[PDB]
Amino acid sequence: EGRFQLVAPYEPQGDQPQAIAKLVDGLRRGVKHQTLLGATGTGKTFTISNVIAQVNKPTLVIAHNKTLAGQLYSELKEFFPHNAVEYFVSYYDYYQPEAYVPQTDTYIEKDAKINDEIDKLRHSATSALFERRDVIIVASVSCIYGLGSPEEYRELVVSLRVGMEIERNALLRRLVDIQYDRNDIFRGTFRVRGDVVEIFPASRDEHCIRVEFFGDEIEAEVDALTGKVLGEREHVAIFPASHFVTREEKMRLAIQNIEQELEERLAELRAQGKLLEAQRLEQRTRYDLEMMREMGFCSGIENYSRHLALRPPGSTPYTLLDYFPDDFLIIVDESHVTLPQLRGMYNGDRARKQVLVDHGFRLPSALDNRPLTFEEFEQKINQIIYVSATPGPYELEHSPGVVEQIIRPTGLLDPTIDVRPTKGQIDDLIGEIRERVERNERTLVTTLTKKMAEDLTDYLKEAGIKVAYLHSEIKTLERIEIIRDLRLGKYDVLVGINLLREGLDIPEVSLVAILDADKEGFLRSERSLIQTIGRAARNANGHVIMYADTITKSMEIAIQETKRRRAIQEEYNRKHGIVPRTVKKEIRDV
Ligand SMILES: [Zn+2]
Ligand SMILES: [Zn+2]
Repeated sequence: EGRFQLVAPYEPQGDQPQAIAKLVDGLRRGVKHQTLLGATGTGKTFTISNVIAQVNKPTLVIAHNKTLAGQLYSELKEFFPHNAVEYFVSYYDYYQPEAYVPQTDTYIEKDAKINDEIDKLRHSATSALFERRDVIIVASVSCIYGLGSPEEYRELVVSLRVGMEIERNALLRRLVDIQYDRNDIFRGTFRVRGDVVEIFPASRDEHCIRVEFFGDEIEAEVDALTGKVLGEREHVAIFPASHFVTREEKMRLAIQNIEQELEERLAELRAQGKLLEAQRLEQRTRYDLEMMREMGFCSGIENYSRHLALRPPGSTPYTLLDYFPDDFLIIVDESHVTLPQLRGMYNGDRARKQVLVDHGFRLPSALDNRPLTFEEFEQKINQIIYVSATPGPYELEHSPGVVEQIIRPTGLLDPTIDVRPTKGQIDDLIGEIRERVERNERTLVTTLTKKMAEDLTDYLKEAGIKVAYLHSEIKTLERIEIIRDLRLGKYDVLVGINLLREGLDIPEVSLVAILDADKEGFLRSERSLIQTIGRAARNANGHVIMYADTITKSMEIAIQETKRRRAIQEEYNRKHGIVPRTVKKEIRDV
């Protein structure tokens, strides 16, 4: 199995073709790193898919938060309905990352809830990498996290076929060995028939937990359901219901080794400190040890992963990247944000666990169960393509120039930008807002301080304007509920501190004021300004007013870059006879 087949109603237009073709040629010529400098509004995902389709490579796509990853998932499901599209997120984006606050002497327990749906896809994702080569997995930063090993997974595989002879209680045990998927209560699970022709309905095998259930009748298996049969199979392969499954024999040795260190660190801890002496871990360690030799698992098994794997201390973890074939493709979405996040994962994780080993709530060995360092992420890269409108320094330095893709299909342009003085900035901006109102268009205003905004908001009302808010964290449900309100005429202007807040792309917005354009801050950086300038590119009369006293380096670059893109798009609309017009959108609701 190995054929990618991209299904789109439309076709590569604007400047995708050169971008696709160029990226594709860089893959084949063997370039390690490439960058897709693409403006929002162009068909960024479609372009990436086309690349994928053309090279026929199993690929991982890295989003930097639960939502974007989800968005690429559905989108990429659509582009590839007849292929292996997977979702690999985790519980890293929620639940207490078990740590300890010394000063406040207040312990936090790993308190999480396995959202079963995820687990399904994790497992279907981890399985598919062994069935077909036509696989695409969307994932968060989690993909660089400590997972089980890959071979001791492909190795713990229960291969079922017709003609082969296996007890009705042999396969039953080869099954419990792998932390049993559908071998328990709710019912006899897979118990029925028996003999040299049994029932065995291997149902909840998480890598298909959306009612699939494989039923095999002594080498004579066929897919089924919660109702009845469907699609007859000759060969089926079951995957370990867990990512961290260890063979009894290795577990017996790991248990010893844990002990040789739960002990020998007590000797080193005894001599040095007097933190409960050293001891105090005994309650959960020995508790966990007993829970391991009396049952394959235990509380937070993850913490023993290096031991269970039987590898040397300091060893580099096993991760989703290691489940992939030797020559996969990685695509980093919003790479100017995703990469920095990725690289800061280890420090943060080590910090929060160094402490846990200090109040002896975990042993040193627990430090070996962590995310990858950036250097280790690099060493595991075969070939990557970074996607971003404003690529970071790592992407630009490691890739040979950039592959551009700035032409949107409606020919909408990057806005014009005016930079004006701060003296009179408020009455000046009001004039410009009133006009937008008359023309039936909305403004978006950004300030640096959360109190200069409050100030401005109230000022605008005093001018008789339908102003938006001031509060940064106004939930997520009342947020989507104010945007909608703004793109309907409820309000005309909208004041926020951070306009990079996902969900502000609004075709009715024609003006964007930036109030302390030349002030230091993350949100006034070169990349941040360009990203903000882009909130006025969704409209044919898009304009940007920057209020400032000076032209910073950040402002220069941003202004020069927008200009360069606008000229280019304008010439393209000229050579092709396109007249810029605003993409309409449906005003839905909640
Ligand atoms: Zn053309
Ligand atoms: Zn380098």
